[PDB]
Amino acid sequence: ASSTNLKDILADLIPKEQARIKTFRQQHGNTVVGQITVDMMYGGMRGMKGLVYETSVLDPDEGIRFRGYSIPECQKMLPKAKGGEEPLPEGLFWLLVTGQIPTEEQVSWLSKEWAKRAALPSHVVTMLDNFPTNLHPMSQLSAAITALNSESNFARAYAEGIHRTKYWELIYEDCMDLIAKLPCVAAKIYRNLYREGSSIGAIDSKLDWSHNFTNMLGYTDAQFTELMRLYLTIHSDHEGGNVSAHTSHLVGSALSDPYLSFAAAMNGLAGPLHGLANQEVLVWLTQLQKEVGKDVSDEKLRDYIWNTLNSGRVVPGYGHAVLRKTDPRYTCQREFALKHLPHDPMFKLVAQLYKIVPNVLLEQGKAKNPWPNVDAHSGVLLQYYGMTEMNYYTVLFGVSRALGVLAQLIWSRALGFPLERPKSMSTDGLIKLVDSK
Amino acid sequence: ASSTNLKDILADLIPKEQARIKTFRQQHGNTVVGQITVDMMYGGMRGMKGLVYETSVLDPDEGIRFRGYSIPECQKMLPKAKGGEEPLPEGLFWLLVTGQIPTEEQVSWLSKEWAKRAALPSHVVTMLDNFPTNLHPMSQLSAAITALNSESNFARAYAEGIHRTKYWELIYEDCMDLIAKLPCVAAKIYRNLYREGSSIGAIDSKLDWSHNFTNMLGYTDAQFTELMRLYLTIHSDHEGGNVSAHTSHLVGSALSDPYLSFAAAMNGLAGPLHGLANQEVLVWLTQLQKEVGKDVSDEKLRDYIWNTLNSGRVVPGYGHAVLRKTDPRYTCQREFALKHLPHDPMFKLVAQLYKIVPNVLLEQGKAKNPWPNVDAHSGVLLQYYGMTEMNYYTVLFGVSRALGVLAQLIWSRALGFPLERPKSMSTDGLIKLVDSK
Ligand SMILES: [Cl-]
Ligand SMILES: [Cl-]
Repeated sequence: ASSTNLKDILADLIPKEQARIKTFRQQHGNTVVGQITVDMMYGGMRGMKGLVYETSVLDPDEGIRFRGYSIPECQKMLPKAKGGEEPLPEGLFWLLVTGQIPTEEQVSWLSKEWAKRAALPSHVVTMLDNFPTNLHPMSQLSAAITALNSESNFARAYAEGIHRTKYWELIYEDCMDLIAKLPCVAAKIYRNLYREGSSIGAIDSKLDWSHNFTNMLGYTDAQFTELMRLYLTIHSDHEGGNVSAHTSHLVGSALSDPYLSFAAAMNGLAGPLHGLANQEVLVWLTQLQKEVGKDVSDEKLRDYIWNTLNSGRVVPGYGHAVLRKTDPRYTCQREFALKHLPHDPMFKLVAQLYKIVPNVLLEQGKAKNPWPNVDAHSGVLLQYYGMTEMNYYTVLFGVSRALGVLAQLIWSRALGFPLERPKSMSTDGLIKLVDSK
Repeated sequence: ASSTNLKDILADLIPKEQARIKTFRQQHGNTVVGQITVDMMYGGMRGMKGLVYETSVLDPDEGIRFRGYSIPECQKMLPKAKGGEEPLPEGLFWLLVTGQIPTEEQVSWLSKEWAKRAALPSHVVTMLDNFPTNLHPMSQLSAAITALNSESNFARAYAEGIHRTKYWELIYEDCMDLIAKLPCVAAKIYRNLYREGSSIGAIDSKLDWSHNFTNMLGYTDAQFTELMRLYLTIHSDHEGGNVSAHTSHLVGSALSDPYLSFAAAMNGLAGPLHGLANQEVLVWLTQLQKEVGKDVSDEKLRDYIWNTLNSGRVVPGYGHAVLRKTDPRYTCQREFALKHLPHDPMFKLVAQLYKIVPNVLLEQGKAKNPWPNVDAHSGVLLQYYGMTEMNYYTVLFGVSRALGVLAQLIWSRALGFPLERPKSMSTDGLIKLVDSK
């Protein structure tokens, strides 16, 4: 079929993957991987191996891996814009879908595809323009994505009857269309809330996805576009157990189309326990710089931190239960800042905390692995380029996370994963059960 | 505090329930209730005891129970409208929230409360009126519910900081407000799609929820209002493992407010594997009546069915894996039809299938428990009163299911249930794992 066509490459991979899972399940489907306890059921399935998600896996020693590749390896190998040095999100998506590193010519193809499919129907433009400024940007995003399901071709084809084995084909189309549209929707929200409802302008079919997005947002700094490339790539996926991904997976399994699956996933991302870490850190940093001042000594910063731990408070963005070192997504952003904004005062604070915090967390003993995550670094970077509207920052996370959750959604359907339908129990039934047990 | 105030009654129950779970978990939290196998992970958690959901439990011998009470018992004991004989959904909600059967005076209070809170902001009315007729009614519903989260008082209070132990209080308020609003939203959708965008009119504060809903829909038959009461009560809840309920539970656990949780749940309900059983049956019945005609003999119907099973097809609405008898939600609707529309031709067919199908399924041996479910009866009833717009039927299911999923959501938050966050694995990691295992 095609070297550069993603869909031809996918069609060739899928049957070989079906056959490999079938023979694995034939010898080991009955193999016990864990026990369920009462505490796990009350505890939000904490520590329960419950689903198969193919695109990304956490390595406790190396950080999140994308189809086997660590972040450093991705930065190295994935194609960059011309004149750029940050990896294009297009190439990340290719890798997640195929397991393979795309050539420059495959990535260039994918940029064009996304530009060609980027169109919004008039009812969605009209809806966005009529929303009030007190409707949160993530609610605006989800509702507009729900309203685009009028454009789903899977929804249409399923109603006309199609064979199970062919679902993935139209799923693939709808996912490609949704990704293409996302930056248009997100930029209309940004401009309507924060730039007096000015026009997002036109798509340029020779640019990459991120560049079209930053144009439509109204930004002109070439290095902001480089930041956006990096940012969208590194927030793209993080296993399937997080609420945004699991929500897409669960709604997807009912054969709701990608529009509906993704909007549902954005409603979970909007939750304060999933979507707000970047903002929480930036607010704390802001408070901190006010308290201690602009050229604080290492000693005086260390005191502040100790005073804070010995007050039952925590340092946001620091500490993990599993990963044994600094998140490499934190390190990526560090290096960017060292090249492009090393003299910024809020970055200097973020760098100074990186020097000092980890050791203070050890003196306290408590926190197991006292290293920072991706959210400890992202706000100060956005802020520097003038993207200061913190309520909006979860929208960017969402546009990124689409790449991961939709790449998986194609494979959930290719492999014929069934409806997700665990069994619930009430407190009374558990009590009855452990007494008969 | 109050006899008739639901919130005072709830406040008194919650600490006693907290203490009972804490002491149960203290002696049995480590008690193993199941094993996880490879097949369960590929199989959408099939047969995995994974969450605690308090409001409803399936009895394999008696059907779904609401806080311990079977459906027959509910019909008996729950208050009816004056002059009516079908249970008010208000009393069902009371039972789900409290575990207790409300008095007539408590139900009357709850009717008034819901009328008092029923208001839509102008941006939502404007949004609904501008949607095109090709946007599916469930997409319209979800997007309008997402857009109402501007009215969430939990969202507001959480941002201002509130104590964990007090979440349930504002959750309760938002749930009460959402239930109050649901019929307004749903009736605007109905009228805009199917009655030329005519007005839904005003709420009457002396009527019950269902009566206000059927008024706003444009219906005037007193027996349609009785049907609506029954329908909304019996579709209200069915454990937590179904996609709509589990989706609300999962999004909820991130501390997304009820608006966002419920809209996400409607995106899962809209999936063809969850939300379309009523319609599938009615379409099949329609085809059947055309094939065999209006006064078909028992013999000729039996032949048709056999010809259909011996052709690798199935009879929709019949057969269960667990419940060992006819769904009592099917039986409820049967009796209604016997009193109010026993001479309707499509009901006669539905009754004739009930006489004949179960035995033909046994001759085939195959289907384990050859009895009908709630979805085998609901369409012909809607159809009879002139509610013929099949795309809309999932909206009614949604308005009903709110009662169940929101009653639980209050208790998820009262009891401090954490984030839901199972662990995912890729095919490669499972392979690696069973080889080290
Ligand atoms: Cl995440
Ligand atoms: Cl259900």
